[PDB]
Amino acid sequence: MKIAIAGAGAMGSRFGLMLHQSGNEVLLIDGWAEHVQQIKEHGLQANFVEAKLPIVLQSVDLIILFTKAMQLEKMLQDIQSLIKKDTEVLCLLNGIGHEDIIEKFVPMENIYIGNTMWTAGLEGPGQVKLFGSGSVELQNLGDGKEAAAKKLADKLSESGLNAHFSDNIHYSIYRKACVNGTMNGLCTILDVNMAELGKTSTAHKMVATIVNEFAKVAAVEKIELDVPEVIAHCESCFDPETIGLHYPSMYQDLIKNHRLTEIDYINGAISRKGKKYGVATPYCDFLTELVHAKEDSLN
Amino acid sequence: MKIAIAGAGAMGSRFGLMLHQSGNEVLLIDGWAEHVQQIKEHGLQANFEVEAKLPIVLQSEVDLIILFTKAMQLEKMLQDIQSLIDTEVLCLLNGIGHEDIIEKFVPMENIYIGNTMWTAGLEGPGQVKLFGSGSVELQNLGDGKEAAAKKLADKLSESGLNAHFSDNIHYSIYRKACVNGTMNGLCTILDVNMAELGKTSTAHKMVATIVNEFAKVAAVEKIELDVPEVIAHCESCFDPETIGLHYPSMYQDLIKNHRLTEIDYINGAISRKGKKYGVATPYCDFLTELVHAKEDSLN
Ligand SMILES: NC(=O)c1ccc[n+]([C@@H]2O[C@H](COP(=O)([O-])OP(=O)(O)OC[C@H]3O[C@@H](n4cnc5c(N)ncnc54)[C@H](O)[C@@H]3O)[C@@H](O)[C@H]2O)c1
Ligand SMILES: NC(=O)c1ccc[n+]([C@@H]2O[C@H](COP(=O)([O-])OP(=O)(O)OC[C@H]3O[C@@H](n4cnc5c(N)ncnc54)[C@H](O)[C@@H]3O)[C@@H](O)[C@H]2O)c1
Repeated sequence: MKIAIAGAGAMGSRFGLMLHQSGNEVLLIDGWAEHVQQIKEHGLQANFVEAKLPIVLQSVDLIILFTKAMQLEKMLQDIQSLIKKDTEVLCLLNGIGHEDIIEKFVPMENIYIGNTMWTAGLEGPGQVKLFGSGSVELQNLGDGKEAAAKKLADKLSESGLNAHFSDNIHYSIYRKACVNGTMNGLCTILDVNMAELGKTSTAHKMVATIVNEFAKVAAVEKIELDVPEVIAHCESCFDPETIGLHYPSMYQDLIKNHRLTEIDYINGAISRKGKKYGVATPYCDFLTELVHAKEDSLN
Repeated sequence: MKIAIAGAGAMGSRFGLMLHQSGNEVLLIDGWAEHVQQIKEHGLQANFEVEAKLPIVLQSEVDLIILFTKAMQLEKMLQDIQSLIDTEVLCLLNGIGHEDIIEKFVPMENIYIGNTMWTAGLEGPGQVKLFGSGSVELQNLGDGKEAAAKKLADKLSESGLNAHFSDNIHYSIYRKACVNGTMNGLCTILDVNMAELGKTSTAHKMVATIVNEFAKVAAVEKIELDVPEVIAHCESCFDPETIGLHYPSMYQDLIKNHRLTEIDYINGAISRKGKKYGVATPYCDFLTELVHAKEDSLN
């Protein structure tokens, strides 16, 4: 496979690299000049390791979207050239509702949305830390493309990304967004990692409240979350054995690297929909308002 | 007057000292052994720079008792001084609903609740910083005790505490608790002072939301806040000219001194009442949960 990764940040770089290591032709596409230049010159360095991946500024058979949700539109705009008739598009971004923009730019038949449990940290231009284990879930939005989705899952799993087809996917995106709509904001705002958060006495109440707001909105979309499971899934992160000692990626984005979060595409999406469906979502509203206020307090 | 001050912390000490200075017989009562011992030995030192040896007793052992504990010590303090209760009780604590506990221990005829705008910092055992100007508002609970309330206001004003009778009082307590239910939690959780907070883009929305939750509950108590004014009164604190550059007292309690907050007697009280009266108060619920989680994250 010839593969573009549009957004070879932290997570884009994880994937880019594992696909080039198993012997795909990987082309990274990024918007960050220094990262690019650095990688043209010295390759991509990682603590999983070096690899000279081809890389191009933004201004193949498979394109894999891995921008932040907020760059995503401009990135599409800047790569519409590579969106040909054959050409498959995969979103594994962490929020909710990316399909809507992706649709503007790529035929429905060719779009595949999903989730990943893989992690990754971008230490600096050209440099990444590649944490632990992981998995992928993905499904096709296009009519009767369930078979090519299973091949895409299969091609990816062959590079060790351990990916699976899903017949729900919107269940799975909501279920994961709940994890992103709790651990993230909470850790960010409270200045704690996940383990410390679950040690506090109100974490459970806060998590449950939030999960319910997510589930009432999803229900409107005919998507019925097993709320006790989803809650136990969010609470799973409290475990110091597993990921407990890590800070979630939103904390990293803002508190560690002084960059904006994806909060509008997670808890904020839930609010946008609460408005539209007439469902109260105050905890998402406030959590969103809190994170933006926190952004403003630092930049 | 013979006067006990039950809770001769920062604020209790301010009052204790100004009432002794104008010539009242003041007995401090406190629960903090070192503070006591220190004041038995060296008196009370204050940077108003002045000293006074005030009689002071641990709370295992007058005409007017003045409650000035933190709202969380309050019950145990009552319990420990029921002996001293014709016996006259004043609350000037910062939360809401202290009448209910005070009632258990003292006849209704004798209870007077209120507010103060005086400030005071306790630097260490036996030591206080006493900052700038202030005032008091108070009223009687107790049928037809309007006249003794005006004397109490008068006796206090004669020591320079500049106190006034009020015929609303429950308006005035709620109106102030709004300011305490916003600047406090928000500063504490965001790690910003007030000026920085009002600079952020979501401070106004967060404040307005909260004030409204305060005003819907108050309404059920037949108390009708002028919400725009109360909001402008909370937002007044954003001004760097006035108090903008200060951190509020809850921030000081927890972030600076690693001591618990009064959040359950402010935003928490609003939530306890929301439950009762069937009024949604999620922003107070969540702000309360956030501050407790924060407490737990530090101990
Ligand atoms: N990193 C994680 O562990 C994690 C986990 C699951 C899902 N995801 C999802 O992956 C998507 C991307 O995550 P990510 O870790 O790559 O974010 P990331 O910022 O590392 O990179 C996203 C993109 O950001 C650009 N970027 C990063 N720093 C930049 C800078 N300083 N200037 C200009 N552009 C810059 C990158 O170059 C890349 O374009 C997000 O939706 C995220 O939620 C991330
Ligand atoms: N301090 C202010 O400027 C201020 C202003 C307006 C209203 N108030 C209200 O008045 C009430 C009294 O407030 P405050 O300023 O005195 O509380 P404070 O904590 O300074 O003192 C109150 C009690 O806490 C105890 N305490 C303080 N430090 C301690 C320590 N290190 N170890 C053990 N015990 C300790 C004190 O001895 C005293 O018993 C509060 O509800 C507050 O909201 C305070």
